[PDB]
This record gives sequence, structure tokens and C-alpha cells, in this order.
Amino acid sequence: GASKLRAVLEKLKLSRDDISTAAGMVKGVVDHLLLRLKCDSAFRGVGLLNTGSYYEHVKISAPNEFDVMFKLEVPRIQLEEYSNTRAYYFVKFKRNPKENPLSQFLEGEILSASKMLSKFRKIIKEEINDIKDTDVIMKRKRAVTLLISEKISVDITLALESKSSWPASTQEGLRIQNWLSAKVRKQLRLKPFYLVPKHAKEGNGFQEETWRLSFSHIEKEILNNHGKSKTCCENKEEKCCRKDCLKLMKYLLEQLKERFKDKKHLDKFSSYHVKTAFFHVCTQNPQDSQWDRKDLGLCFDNCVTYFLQCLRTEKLENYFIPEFNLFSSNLIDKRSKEFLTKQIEYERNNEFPVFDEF
Ligand SMILES: O=C(N[C@H]1CCCC[C@H]1C(=O)O)c1cnn2c(O)cc(-c3ccccc3)nc12
Ligand SMILES: [Zn+2]
Repeated sequence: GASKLRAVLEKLKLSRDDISTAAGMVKGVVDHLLLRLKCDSAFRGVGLLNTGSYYEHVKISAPNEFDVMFKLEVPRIQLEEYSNTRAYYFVKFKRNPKENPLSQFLEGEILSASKMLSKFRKIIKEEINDIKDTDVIMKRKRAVTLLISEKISVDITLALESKSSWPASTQEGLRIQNWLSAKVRKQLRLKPFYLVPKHAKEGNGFQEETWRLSFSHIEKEILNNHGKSKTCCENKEEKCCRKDCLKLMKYLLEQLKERFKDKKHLDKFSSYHVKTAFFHVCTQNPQDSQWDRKDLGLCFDNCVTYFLQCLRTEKLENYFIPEFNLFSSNLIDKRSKEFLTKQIEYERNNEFPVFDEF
């Protein structure tokens, strides 16, 4: 039975125009910040990445919330893996010429995430007061969050771009060979990779000089060209339910996270856990016949089921970094995974009551 699922998808599709209205305000403010950021010597090669739920056509439930990525090309870099994490790294430089534009942010031979982000926040803070066209406020440190016309929030991330070969930790990741082909995997790995400033906490405290790997652009490519067949979702006979299953999984977590926001258990779960689990199910079911539109109910049930297995077994590997486990006991406590398991199972057993705005 896919009736309630198909109902939700139609309701979610009605948010397209509202998201579009808000997006216009954001494109205006962002184009302005990039024009002013490009003036500084350090952030000269800064640009808009254009990755995320929005550009992957999976943006469900929040027109007053946008996430934007700012890429900055860094030329000849050397990476040093932090504490055998496989996902966190220190950014070092190797050549002599020319005079590196980021020299000002070096805290030794290592590029400071804090000094980099401070200048980024400083230029952004300086340019939001100069702009009079719309009312823009910058929200406090908790990378940079704006509030346009007192409604739209914009989360702005800075990401370093490296056209180098992907780190060794990714060597056995992106298992798309039997689904999207090895030909495609070769083409995709030749593309750049990004590093977003994210500190790593070992329990005692922060490492505020590390950068985490990002493949937002590859996730978009894979989601927007997702079939084994090149004509998947181009004709009546070749329509699939891949994206619809991801939209439903994303919405399932958001609704349950909303329902229990005052409880604090589900705070550690994110749409990235859902998306990662989704890509794993795509690897398990490589055929477009396994994703038939008529089988939506059965396909979403495998996604729910796989996600629950990950919660029980405390095992959800990053799709690009196999050795990094997103459901490690050190990241998410067992009681929290058990609460989310309890809730998802109840929902599945009662024809998803949370789909009806709880
Ligand atoms: O939200 C995200 N992730 C959350 C889920 C658990 C771990 C960090 C959490 C957080 O940063 O809040 C997230 C959104 N894109 N993206 C991405 O492109 C890569 C990674 C990633 C994560 C771990 C290891 C290697 C790469 N994460 C993300
Ligand atoms: Zn398709």
C-alpha cells in the first residue's frame, strides 16, 4: 500500500512555489556577499558551489531555511589525516612560489580553520550592514547564519576545493560499479573534493584545526542521474521511485525530530544519516526494476528496514569513506538509536501517523 506515501509526495510537491519565492531573496544577498568577498586577496577565487537538497530536488518542508556552500580553490595542498579518523585532516602547503593568498591564516605549517572562518565571518558581518535593499541580520556563533527580512535563515558554509586525487580513505568507497558503472565511478573520482571546517572531539575536547571531507557535488550528480539505464525517468515505461523513497525517509526523520524536539534524543540524527542509508540501499538494489513506481510501498519498506538494521547493529558507514561509521557508539549513544528504532517501528506498524503533521 503506497496511498499515504503518494499522498505525502503530492503535498510535498506543493511547497515548490513557496521555496522559489524565498530563494529569490537569498540569491540576491548571496551574489552580493560573493562580490564583496572576491575583493579580499585571500577569498579571491571564492564562488558558489550549488549542491544540497535544493539542487538535488529533494528539498522537503522548509522554505524559510536555506543552506549555501561557498567553494574556494586552494592550489597545491598536502593533507595529513588527524588521529586515524579517515574523515578529518590538517591542511598543509608544499611549494615555494607564488606567495600563497592564505599565508595570513597559517598557524604554523598548518592552515587554521578558526583564523580562516573569522576573516570569512568578519567580511560577511561587514557587508551585511552596508546592504540597504533588504533587512539582513547575522546570527551568533554556535559557519555563518543570516536572517533575511526576519523570515529566511541562510546557513553559509566555506569549503576548500582541491582538484587533487581523493584521499586513500575513499579508495574502497562509492560502490556504484554494479549500479551506475565503473566507467562513471572513474569519471566522478577525477572531479575535485571539498574540505569543510569541522573540529573533531575525542571526548575530553575539541581539535579546532581540522577539516572534514565533503562530496556534496558527487551526491548531487548520483541523485540527478540515478538509474542503471540512461533513460531512467525519461518515459512512462522507465519511471522509478528512488528519489521518492529518499524524500519520504528524509520527511520521516524530520517529522519524528519535530514531534520529539522537546525530548532531546533525536537531536544527534540528521538527514545525512538517511541519505547515506539511501545510497547503501541503491548499491544493494542496482536494477531499475527493483525501483519500479508501482513498488513504492515495498521500496520504501526496504529503506525503512535497512535504516532500522543500521540503528540496531550500530553500523552506518559513510558512502565515500567506508571506515568512518556514522552510527558509532562514540557519536550516537545506544539509548538514542533505540528510541528512534521504537518510533520508526511504531510508525511503520500504524500506517505512518506522523505523516499527518505531528
Ligand atoms: O550533516 C552531515 N553529517 C552529520 C552526520 C554524522 C556525522 C557529521 C554530522 C554533522 O556534521 O552534523 C553532512 C552533510 N553533508 N555531509 C557530507 O557531505 C559529508 C559528511 C561526513 C560525515 C562523516 C565523515 C565524513 C563525511 N557529513 C555531511
Ligand atoms: Zn529513475
